Amino acid sequence: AFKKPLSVFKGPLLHISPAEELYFGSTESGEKKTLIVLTNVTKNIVAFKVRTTAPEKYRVKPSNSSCDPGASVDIVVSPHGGLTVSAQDRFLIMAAEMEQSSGTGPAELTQFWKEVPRNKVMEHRLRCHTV
Repeated sequence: AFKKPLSVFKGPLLHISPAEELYFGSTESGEKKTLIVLTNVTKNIVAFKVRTTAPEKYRVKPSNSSCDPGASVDIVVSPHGGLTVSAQDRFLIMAAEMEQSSGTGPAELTQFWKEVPRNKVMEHRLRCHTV
């Protein structure tokens, strides 16, 4: 509920917190987690996907979804039990703006990503800080 304050990267479609570096903290059960917050600063829905250099290592929720105009979405990232964060581990936020009144169900998002020209796709990288 209460979270550490985060820096901000201002992209054209999204503001992203933190701006560049992900720090992990412990939960009540001792598990390590970090938070990414995306804020859609456009007038239309923005579709987004989260990718990583270590796809077997992290739970990422949500990772393929959409953000409403003016709204924020929390993305929770945590290494699987027994795995430890490396400074080599990076995340990629990919995002693109949809049309007015676009649907955002899974099939609709899949079709959108097939159509969107690469030049319209915003990308921003984040890097893990060791624990």
